[PDB]
Order: sequence, then structure tokens, then C-alpha cells
Amino acid sequence: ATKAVAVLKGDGPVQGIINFEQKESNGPVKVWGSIKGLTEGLHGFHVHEFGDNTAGCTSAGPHFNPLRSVGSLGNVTADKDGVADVSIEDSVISLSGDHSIIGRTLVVHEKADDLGKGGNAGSRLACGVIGIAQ
Amino acid sequence: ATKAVAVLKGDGPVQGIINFEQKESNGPVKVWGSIKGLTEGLHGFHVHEFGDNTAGCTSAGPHFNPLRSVGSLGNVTADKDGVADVSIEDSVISLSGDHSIIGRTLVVHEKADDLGKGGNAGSRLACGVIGIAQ
Ligand SMILES: [Cu+2]
Ligand SMILES: [Cu+2]
Repeated sequence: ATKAVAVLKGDGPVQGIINFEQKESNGPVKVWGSIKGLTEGLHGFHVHEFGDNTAGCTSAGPHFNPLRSVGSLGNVTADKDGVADVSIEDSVISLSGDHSIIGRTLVVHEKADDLGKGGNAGSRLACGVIGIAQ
Repeated sequence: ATKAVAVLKGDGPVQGIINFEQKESNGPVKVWGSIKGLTEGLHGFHVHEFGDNTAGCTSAGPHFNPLRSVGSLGNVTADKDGVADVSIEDSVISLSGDHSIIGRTLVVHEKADDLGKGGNAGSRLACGVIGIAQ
């Protein structure tokens, strides 16, 4: 596909809408949107393997790792008002092929992803299946 | 993918969980599950174009159809207690390729689909994005 969207919903104040767009088949995917209701600071932002909402965020499974994982988008950053303004360009994920995240689940975490440099990401606050958008 | 699921939800009492499984990459897709809260009788059952939940079932767009539409899955049948136990096999939709319904929306309608043989489907009661399942 060319465009997609994930509506992030959970049991709490955290919610948001994240859009995805990829023009070239093997080109980067632009990810942008906003999430609010967050504790100030960094929050793990990943694509988890299953777009299964039968138990909400709980049935999403582990990170998408077709074989950091392909689903690891890093962190989003919430300001003191609890809002994270998202704008990313990623060339590992795709909206088509073996790396397609279409039909999988976008998750924002309670904690930061230390990305392997914690010098020594918690629960899934809000999640959404990634669907093909207009 | 080889398996998928959609959780149907809407404004009213109609709820359901529908599973999909496709053994061979180009083979038929088996659809099964249950839906409750429906009026006895036939109810249009289709895959709509977009897996966009930003505006309920309204943002799902039209019937999925790459060239009955590809997206039409016929009707489901609610029994006298409003339960539609679903069991369908379809060789036109797929879980990969140009006819993939992954990332799109499954919708159960208020009225029957006449399938072009009405002798001369209404509102969207519930819907859910179709996601990859384990
Ligand atoms: Cu995660
Ligand atoms: Cu329809």
C-alpha cells in the first residue's frame, strides 16, 4: 500500500492517531501524528507482530521481527503537557512486502526503550491495528 | 499472511470475532467465527477498502475492489436469537497479493446483500480492521 493509519487507544488517557506514507516500493516510510496523555519524556514506539485486538493491546504479540527488530521504531518524546508530536522517516519498515507493517499493531509504551544503551519498555498503554488509508 | 482476525464493534449491540486462514498463498480463504446482537435473518458481509477507524465504520470507505466486488463475502445468517455462526470459504479474496484484505475493514450490515438478484445492504452495524493473527 501507499498510506496507512493507526488509531492508538487503550484503557487510559493515552490516545493518538499516527499516519504512515511510503511512495517508493523500496523507499522510506514517513510516520507522523500526535499522541497525548503521556508522562513527560521518552516512550517505546514499536510495531508488534499481530493486528489482533481480541484482548486489546494484550493480543498484539512480540515485536515484528521478520528476521533492533524491524518493528522497533525507537522512542517518541512527550513534553510536559503530555503530548508527543511524531515525525519520523524510517527505511527498515515498509507498507508492502516482507517488511510490511500493514495489518500489524502500533504500540506506544509506558516506559522508554533504552535502545540497548541503558548503561546497565513496560506496558502497552495504547495500540492500534495498522490499516490501509485513503 | 496465513491467518487473520477482525473484531467487529459498533454503535449498537452487534459484536463479533471473525477469523481468516489461507493455507496456500493463492488458495481459498476460510472465514469463521460468530457475531451476536443482530436481527434474525440475512446480513450483508463485506470487506471495505480502508482500515481507517478514525470515523467509526464511516471512514472504511467503499467495498474493496481491485480490477460482485472482491470485497463482497455474501451474507451471514443470524438465527432466532440474533447469533450468526459464520462459516465461509472464498477464493477471490486473499490474505496476500493484490486481493489481500489485510489492513482493510470487515463490515456487517443492517440489511441483506441481494447479490444482484433482488428481483428489480444498508447501514454499517459493526466493523473492524482485519489484522495478521497467530
Ligand atoms: Cu513494543
Ligand atoms: Cu458493505
